[PDB]
Amino acid sequence: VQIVYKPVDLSKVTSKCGSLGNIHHKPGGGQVEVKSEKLDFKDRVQSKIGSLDNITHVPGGGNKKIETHKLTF
Amino acid sequence: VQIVYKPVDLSKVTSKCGSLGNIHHKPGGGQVEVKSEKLDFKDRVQSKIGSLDNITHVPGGGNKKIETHKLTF
Amino acid sequence: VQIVYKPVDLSKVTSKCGSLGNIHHKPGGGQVEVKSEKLDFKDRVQSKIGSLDNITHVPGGGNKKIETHKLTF
Amino acid sequence: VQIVYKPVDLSKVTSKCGSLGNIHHKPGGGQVEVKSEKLDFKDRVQSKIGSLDNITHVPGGGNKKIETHKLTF
Amino acid sequence: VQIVYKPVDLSKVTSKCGSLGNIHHKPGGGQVEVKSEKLDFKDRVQSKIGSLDNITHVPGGGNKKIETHKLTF
Amino acid sequence: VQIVYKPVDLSKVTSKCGSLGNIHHKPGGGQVEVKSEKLDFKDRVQSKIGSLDNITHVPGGGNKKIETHKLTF
Amino acid sequence: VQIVYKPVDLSKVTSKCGSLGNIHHKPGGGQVEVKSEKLDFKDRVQSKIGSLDNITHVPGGGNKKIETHKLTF
Amino acid sequence: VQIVYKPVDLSKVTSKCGSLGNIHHKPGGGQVEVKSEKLDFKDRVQSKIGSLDNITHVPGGGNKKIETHKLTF
Amino acid sequence: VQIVYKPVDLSKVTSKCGSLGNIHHKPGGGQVEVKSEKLDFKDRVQSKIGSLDNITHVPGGGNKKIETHKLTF
Amino acid sequence: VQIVYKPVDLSKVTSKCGSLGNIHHKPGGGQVEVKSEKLDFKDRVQSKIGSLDNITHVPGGGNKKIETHKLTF
Amino acid sequence: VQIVYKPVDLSKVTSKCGSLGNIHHKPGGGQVEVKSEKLDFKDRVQSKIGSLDNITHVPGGGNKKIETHKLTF
Amino acid sequence: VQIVYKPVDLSKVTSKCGSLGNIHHKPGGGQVEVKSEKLDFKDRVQSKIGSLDNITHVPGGGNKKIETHKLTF
Amino acid sequence: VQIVYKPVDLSKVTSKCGSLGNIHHKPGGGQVEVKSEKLDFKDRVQSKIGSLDNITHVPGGGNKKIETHKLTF
Amino acid sequence: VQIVYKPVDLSKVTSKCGSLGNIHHKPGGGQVEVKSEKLDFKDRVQSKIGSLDNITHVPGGGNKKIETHKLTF
Amino acid sequence: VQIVYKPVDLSKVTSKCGSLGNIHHKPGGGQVEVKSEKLDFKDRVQSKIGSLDNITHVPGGGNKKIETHKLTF
Amino acid sequence: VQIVYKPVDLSKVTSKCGSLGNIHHKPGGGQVEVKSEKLDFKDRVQSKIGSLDNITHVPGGGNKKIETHKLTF
Amino acid sequence: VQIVYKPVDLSKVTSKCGSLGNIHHKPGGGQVEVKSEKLDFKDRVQSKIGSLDNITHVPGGGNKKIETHKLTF
Amino acid sequence: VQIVYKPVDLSKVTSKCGSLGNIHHKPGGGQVEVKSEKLDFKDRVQSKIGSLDNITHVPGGGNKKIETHKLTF
Amino acid sequence: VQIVYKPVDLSKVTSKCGSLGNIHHKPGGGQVEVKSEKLDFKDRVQSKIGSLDNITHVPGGGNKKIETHKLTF
Amino acid sequence: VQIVYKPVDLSKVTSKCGSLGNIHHKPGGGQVEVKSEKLDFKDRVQSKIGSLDNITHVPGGGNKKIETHKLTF
Amino acid sequence: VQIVYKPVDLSKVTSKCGSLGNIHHKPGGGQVEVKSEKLDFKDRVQSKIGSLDNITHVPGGGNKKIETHKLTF
Amino acid sequence: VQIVYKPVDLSKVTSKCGSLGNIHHKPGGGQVEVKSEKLDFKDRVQSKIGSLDNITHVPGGGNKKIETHKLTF
Amino acid sequence: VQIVYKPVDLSKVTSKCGSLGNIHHKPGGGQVEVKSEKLDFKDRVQSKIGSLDNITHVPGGGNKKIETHKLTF
Ligand SMILES: FCCC1CCN(c2ccn3c(n2)nc2ccccc23)CC1
Ligand SMILES: FCCC1CCN(c2ccn3c(n2)nc2ccccc23)CC1
Ligand SMILES: FCCC1CCN(c2ccn3c(n2)nc2ccccc23)CC1
Ligand SMILES: FCCC1CCN(c2ccn3c(n2)nc2ccccc23)CC1
Ligand SMILES: FCCC1CCN(c2ccn3c(n2)nc2ccccc23)CC1
Ligand SMILES: FCCC1CCN(c2ccn3c(n2)nc2ccccc23)CC1
Ligand SMILES: FCCC1CCN(c2ccn3c(n2)nc2ccccc23)CC1
Ligand SMILES: FCCC1CCN(c2ccn3c(n2)nc2ccccc23)CC1
Ligand SMILES: FCCC1CCN(c2ccn3c(n2)nc2ccccc23)CC1
Ligand SMILES: FCCC1CCN(c2ccn3c(n2)nc2ccccc23)CC1
Ligand SMILES: FCCC1CCN(c2ccn3c(n2)nc2ccccc23)CC1
Ligand SMILES: FCCC1CCN(c2ccn3c(n2)nc2ccccc23)CC1
Ligand SMILES: FCCC1CCN(c2ccn3c(n2)nc2ccccc23)CC1
Ligand SMILES: FCCC1CCN(c2ccn3c(n2)nc2ccccc23)CC1
Ligand SMILES: FCCC1CCN(c2ccn3c(n2)nc2ccccc23)CC1
Ligand SMILES: FCCC1CCN(c2ccn3c(n2)nc2ccccc23)CC1
Repeated sequence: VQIVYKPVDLSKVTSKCGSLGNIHHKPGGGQVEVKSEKLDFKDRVQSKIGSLDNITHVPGGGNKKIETHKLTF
Repeated sequence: VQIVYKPVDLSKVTSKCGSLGNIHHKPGGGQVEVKSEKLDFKDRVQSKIGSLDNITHVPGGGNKKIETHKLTF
Repeated sequence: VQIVYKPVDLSKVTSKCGSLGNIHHKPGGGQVEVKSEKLDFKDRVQSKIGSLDNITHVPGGGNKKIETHKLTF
Repeated sequence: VQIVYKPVDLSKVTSKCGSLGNIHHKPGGGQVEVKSEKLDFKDRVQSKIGSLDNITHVPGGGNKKIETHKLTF
Repeated sequence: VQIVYKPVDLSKVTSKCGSLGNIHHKPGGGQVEVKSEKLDFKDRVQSKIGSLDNITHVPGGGNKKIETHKLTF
Repeated sequence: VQIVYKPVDLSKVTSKCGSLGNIHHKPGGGQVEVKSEKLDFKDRVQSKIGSLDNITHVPGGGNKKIETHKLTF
Repeated sequence: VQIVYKPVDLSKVTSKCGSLGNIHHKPGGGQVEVKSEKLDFKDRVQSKIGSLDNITHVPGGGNKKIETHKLTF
Repeated sequence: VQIVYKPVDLSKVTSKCGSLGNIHHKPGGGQVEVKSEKLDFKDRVQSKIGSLDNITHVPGGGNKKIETHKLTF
Repeated sequence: VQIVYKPVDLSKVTSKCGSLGNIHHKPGGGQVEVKSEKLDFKDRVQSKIGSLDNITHVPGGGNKKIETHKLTF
Repeated sequence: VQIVYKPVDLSKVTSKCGSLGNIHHKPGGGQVEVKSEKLDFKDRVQSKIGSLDNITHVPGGGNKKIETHKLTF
Repeated sequence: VQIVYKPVDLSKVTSKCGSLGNIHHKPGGGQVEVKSEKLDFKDRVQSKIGSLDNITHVPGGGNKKIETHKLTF
Repeated sequence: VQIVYKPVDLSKVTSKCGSLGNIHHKPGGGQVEVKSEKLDFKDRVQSKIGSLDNITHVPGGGNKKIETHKLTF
Repeated sequence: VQIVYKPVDLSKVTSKCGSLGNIHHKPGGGQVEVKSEKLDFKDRVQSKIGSLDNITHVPGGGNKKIETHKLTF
Repeated sequence: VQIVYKPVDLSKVTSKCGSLGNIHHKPGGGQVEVKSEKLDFKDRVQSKIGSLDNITHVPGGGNKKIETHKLTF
Repeated sequence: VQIVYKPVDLSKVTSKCGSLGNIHHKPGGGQVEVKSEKLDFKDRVQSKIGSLDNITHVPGGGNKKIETHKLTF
Repeated sequence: VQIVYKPVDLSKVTSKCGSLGNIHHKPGGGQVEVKSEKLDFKDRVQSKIGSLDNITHVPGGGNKKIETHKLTF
Repeated sequence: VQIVYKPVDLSKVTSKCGSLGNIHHKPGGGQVEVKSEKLDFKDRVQSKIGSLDNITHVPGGGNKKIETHKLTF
Repeated sequence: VQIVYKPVDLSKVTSKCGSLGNIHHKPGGGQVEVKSEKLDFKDRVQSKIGSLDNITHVPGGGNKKIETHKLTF
Repeated sequence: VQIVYKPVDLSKVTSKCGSLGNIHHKPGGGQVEVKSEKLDFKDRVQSKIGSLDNITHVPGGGNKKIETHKLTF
Repeated sequence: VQIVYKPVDLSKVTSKCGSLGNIHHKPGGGQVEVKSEKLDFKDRVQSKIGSLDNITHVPGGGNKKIETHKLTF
Repeated sequence: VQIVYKPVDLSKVTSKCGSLGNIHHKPGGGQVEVKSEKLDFKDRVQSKIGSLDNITHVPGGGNKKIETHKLTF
Repeated sequence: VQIVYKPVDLSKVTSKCGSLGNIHHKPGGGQVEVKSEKLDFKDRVQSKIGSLDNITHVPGGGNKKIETHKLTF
Repeated sequence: VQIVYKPVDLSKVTSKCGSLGNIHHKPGGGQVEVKSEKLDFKDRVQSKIGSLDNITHVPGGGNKKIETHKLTF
């Protein structure tokens, strides 16, 4: 039995910008209320219970390249 | 038995912009109310219970290239 | 038995823009109410129970290229 | 037995724009009410129970190219 | 037995625009009410129970090219 | 036995526009009420129970090209 | 046995427009009421129970080209 | 039995920007309230119960390249 | 039995920027309240109960390259 | 039995910036209150109960390269 | 049985910056209150109960390269 | 000259009801448009130009008694 | 000259009700548009230009008694 | 000359109710637009230009008694 | 000349209620827009230009008694 | 000349209630926009330009008695 | 000339209530925008330009008695 | 000439209540924006330009008695 | 000439309450922005330009009695 | 000429309360911004420009009695 | 000429309370920004420019009695 | 000419309280910024420019009695 | 000419309290910044420029009685 695995990749994820500019993020605070009694979490459970979050993500150049090579017998 | 795997990729995910400009995000805070009794989470469960979230994602250049190579016997 | 797998790809996902401009996002906060008793989640379940979320996604250049190569015996 | 797999692709998903312009998103907050008793989720179930969400997606250049190569024996 | 698979593709999904212009989205918040007792979800079920959502998708250049190559024995 | 599969495609899905213009979307919020008791969903069921949604999709250049190549033995 | 499959396609789905213009969408919110008791969904069933939705789809250039190549033995 | 695994990658995730500009993040503090009785967490569970968080992520140049090579016998 | 594992990688995750600029982060302090009785955490559980956190991450040049090589017998 | 493991990597995670600029972080102190009775932590549990934290991370040049080589018999 | 393990790495995590600039961090002191009764910690548990912490991390040049080589029999 | 004015009134405007009951008012929002150029109002003029009004007047007991006594010389 | 004015009134405007009941007012928001150029109001003029108003007046007991006594020489 | 003015009034505007009940007012927000150029108001003019108002007046006991005594020479 | 003015009033504006009950006022926020150029107000003019107001007036016992005694020579 | 002014008043504006009850006021925030150029106000003019106001007036016992005695020569 | 002014008043504005109850006021924050150029106010002018105000007036016992005695020669 | 002024008043503005109860006021912060150029105020002008105010006035016993005695020659 | 002024007043503004109760005021901080150029105030002008104020006025017993006696020659 | 001024007042502004109770005032800090150029104040002008103020006025017994006696020749 | 001025006052502004109770004032610090150029104040002008003030006024017994006696010739 | 001025006052501003109780004032420090250029103050002008002040005024017994006697010729 | 001035006052401003109790004042330090260039103060001007002050005024018995007697010729 013979196996060959030679994937070739040559990619350019380019990102050119002159100038983003004046970005404003002025949220008004709200109100959040959560009421529970019992929590039982197991086996890779990620939770977010009760949140008032503000994020201003302004990256000059945003590029994500994902490659998942796999091989099984 | 013989196997060959030589996928060739040559791609340019280009992104050109002169200038984004004046971006404004001025939300007014609302109200959220959640009421529960029991929670039972298992086996890769991700939850978001109660949220008032504001996000201003302004990346100059947004490009995501996903490649999933697989091979099984 | 002989197998050959040589897919060739050469693609340019171009994106040219002069200037986005003045983008405004001024939402008025509403009201959300959720009432439950019992939750039982399992086996790759993602939930969003109760949310008042505002997002302003303004990426200069948006391009996503997905390739899923597979091969099984 | 002999197998050959040489798909050739050469595509340009072009996107040219001079300037988007003045985009405004001014929603008025409404009201949402959800009432349940029991939830039982399993086996790749994604839910959204109770939401008042506003999104302003303004990407300069929007282009998604999907290719799903498969081969089975 | 002999098999050959050489599909050739050469396509240009062009998109040219001078300027989008002044786009306005000013919805008035309504009211939504959902009342249930029991939920039982399984095996690739995605639900949206109770929503008041506003989206302003204004991408300069919108082009999606889908190719699904398959081959089975 | 011999098999040949060489489909050739060369297509240009062009889209030219000078300027979209002033687009306005000013809906008045209505009222929605849904009342149920039991839900039992299985095997690739996607539902939308209770919604008051407004969308303003204004892409400069809208072009989708779908190709589904298949081959079975 | 011999098989040949060489379909040739060369098509231009052109779309030229000078300027769309002033498009207005001003709906008045109505009222919707749905009343049920039991729901049992299975095997690729997609439902929309209770909706008051407004959409303003104004793409400069709308062109969709679908090709379904098939071959079976 | 023979196995070969020589994947070649040569990719440039470029990110060019002239100047980001004046970015402002002025959120108004809201209110969050969470009430529970018992918590039972196990086996890779990460939770966030009660949060009012503001983040201003402005990286000049944002590029993440992920490669997951795997091989099993 | 013979095994070879020679993956070659040559990638440049470049990030060029002229000058970020004047970045301001002026949040207004809110209020957070969490009330529980018993906590039982085990087996790789990370929690964040009660937080009012502000972060201004402004790295000139942000680039993360992840490679996970694996091999099992 | 023979095994070879010679992965070659040659990557440059470059980060060039002219000058970050005037970065300001002026948060207003909020209020946090957490109330519990009993805590029982075990087996790699990291918690953060009650926090009002401000961080201004401004590194000139941010680049993290992670490589996880593994091999098992 | 023979085993070879010769991974070669040659990477330059460069970070160039002209001058960071005037960075200001002027937080306003808030208030934090935590109330508990009993704590029981064991087996690699790190906790942070009650904190009002301010950090200004401004390193000229931030670059972390992690390599985890492993080999087991 | 002699004048006498002694009007005697003794009236009971009774209103008895056991229970009104379940009264529902669920109008569907219409559309109104008024276009004018000049308005000139004087000397006890009350106007209502442009209205979409809903009123649910349910008074338990409705009784109005009007008496206009007058006398002139 | 002699004048006498002795009007006697003895009236009971009674209103008895056991219980009003469940009154519901669920209007759907419409749309109103008014366009004018010049307004000139004088001398006891009350106007209402542009209104979308909902009122639910449910007074237990509604009784108004008006008496206008006058006398002139 | 002689004048006498002795009006006698003895009235009971009674209002009895057992219990109003469950009153609900759930309007859906509409849209109002008013456009003018010049306004000139004088001499006891009260105006309401542009309004979306909701009122729920539920007074237990509503009774207004008006008496206007006048006398002139 | 002789004048006498002895109006006698003896009135009981009674208001009895057992219990109002559960009153709910859940309006959905609409949208209001007013556009003018010049305003000239004089001589007892009260205006309300642009309003989205919600009022829930629930007074236990509502009774207003107005008496306007006048006398002139 | 002789003048007499002896108006006698003896009135009881009673208001009895057992218990108001559970009153809820949950409005959803809308949006208001007013645009003017010049304002000229004089001589007892009270204005309200631009308002989104919510009031919950629940006085146990509401009774206003107005008496305007006047006399002129 | 002789003048007499002896108005007698004996009034009881009573207000009895057992218990108001659970009153809730949970408004959702909206958005207000006012734009003007010049303001010229004189001679007893009170204005309110731009307001988002919430008031919960719950006085146990509300009674206002106004008497305006006047006399002129 | 003779003048007499002996107005007699004997009034009891009573207010009895057993217990107000649980009153809650949880508004969600909105957003207000006012833009002007010149202000010219004179001669008893009180203004409120730009306000987001919340008031919870809960006085046990609210009673205001106003008497304005006047006399002129 | 003779003048007499002997107004007699005997009034009891009573206020009785058993116990107010649990009053809560939990507003969510909004956002206010005011922009002007010139201010010119004179002659008894009181202004409030820019305010985000919260007040919880809970006086046990609220009673204000105003008497304005006047006399002129 | 003779003048007499003997106004008699005998009033009891009583205020009785058993116990106020648990009063809570937990506002969330918002954001205020005021921008002006020139201020010119004269002749009894009191201003408040820029304020984020919280007051909890809880006086046991609130009673203000104002009397303004005047007399002029 | 003769003048007499003998106003008699005998008033008891009583205030009785059993016990105020547990009063809490926990505001969250906001943010205030004021920007001006020139200030010119004269002739009894009191100003407050820029303030974030919290006051908890809890006086057991609050009673203010104001009397302004005046007399002029 | 004769003048008499004998105003008699006999008033008891009583204030009785059993015990105030547990009063807490826990504000969270905010942020204040004021920017000016020139200040010119004259003729009884009191100003407060820039303040973050907390006051807890809890006087057992608060009573202020003001009397302003005046007399002029 | 004769003048008499014999105002008699006999007032008791009483203040009785059993015990104030546990009063706590725990403010969190904020931040204040004031920036000016020139100050010119004259003629009874008192200013407070830049202050972060905390005061806990708890006087057992607070009573201020002000009397301003005046007389002029
Ligand atoms: F289960 C706990 C972890 C989950 C929930 C929290 N995360 C996110 C991530 C992104 N978004 C988001 N939430 N809400 C969003 C609203 C609009 C746009 C993007 C949004 C991470 C995943
Ligand atoms: F089942 C939970 C996940 C589902 C439901 C939520 N998602 C979406 C995505 C898109 N849209 C949407 N909802 N509503 C829409 C209305 C108009 C236009 C687009 C819309 C993701 C899929
Ligand atoms: F089952 C849960 C996931 C489903 C339902 C939600 N999604 C969508 C997507 C698009 N639209 C939509 N809903 N409603 C629409 C109305 C008009 C136009 C487009 C619309 C995603 C699929
Ligand atoms: F369990 C006790 C040890 C834990 C908790 C404390 N640590 C940290 C570390 C980083 N961050 C953080 N906390 N909070 C953050 C908020 C924003 C951004 C970064 C933040 C170390 C890990
Ligand atoms: F000119 C400005 C003042 C006018 C117009 C507004 N008012 C009203 C009052 C009552 N109704 C009404 N409008 N429309 C109605 C429709 C049905 C039933 C009753 C209605 C007060 C008087
Ligand atoms: F000119 C400015 C003042 C006018 C107009 C506004 N007012 C009102 C009052 C009552 N109603 C009303 N408008 N519209 C209504 C619709 C149905 C029922 C009652 C209604 C007060 C008078
Ligand atoms: F000109 C500025 C002052 C005017 C207009 C505003 N006021 C009101 C008062 C009452 N209502 C009202 N408006 N609209 C209403 C709709 C339905 C029912 C009652 C209504 C006070 C008078
Ligand atoms: F001109 C500036 C002063 C005017 C306008 C503002 N005021 C009010 C008062 C009462 N209402 C009202 N507006 N709108 C209303 C809608 C429904 C019911 C009652 C209403 C006070 C008078
Ligand atoms: F001109 C500046 C002063 C005016 C306007 C502000 N005031 C008010 C007072 C009462 N209300 C009101 N506005 N709007 C209202 C809506 C519904 C019910 C009552 C309302 C005081 C008078
Ligand atoms: F011109 C500057 C002074 C004016 C305006 C501010 N004041 C008020 C007073 C009361 N209310 C109000 N505004 N808005 C309100 C809304 C609903 C109910 C009551 C309301 C005092 C008078
Ligand atoms: F011109 C500067 C002085 C004016 C404006 C500020 N004042 C007030 C007073 C009371 N209220 C108010 N504003 N807004 C309110 C909203 C609802 C209820 C009551 C309200 C005092 C008078
Ligand atoms: F011009 C500078 C002096 C003026 C403005 C500041 N003052 C006040 C006083 C009372 N209130 C208020 N403002 N805003 C309020 C909102 C709701 C209720 C009461 C309110 C004192 C008078
Ligand atoms: F011009 C500088 C002096 C003025 C302004 C400052 N003062 C006040 C006084 C009282 N309040 C207030 N401001 N704001 C308030 C908000 C709600 C309730 C009461 C309020 C004193 C007078
Ligand atoms: F011009 C400089 C002197 C002025 C301003 C400062 N003073 C005050 C006094 C009282 N308050 C206040 N400010 N702000 C307040 C907010 C709520 C309640 C009461 C308040 C004294 C007068
Ligand atoms: F101009 C310089 C002298 C002025 C300003 C400083 N003083 C004060 C006095 C009282 N208060 C105050 N400031 N701010 C306050 C906030 C809330 C309550 C009371 C307050 C004395 C007068
Ligand atoms: F101009 C320099 C002298 C002035 C300013 C300083 N003084 C004060 C006095 C009292 N207070 C105050 N400042 N700030 C306060 C805040 C809250 C309550 C009371 C306060 C004395 C007068």
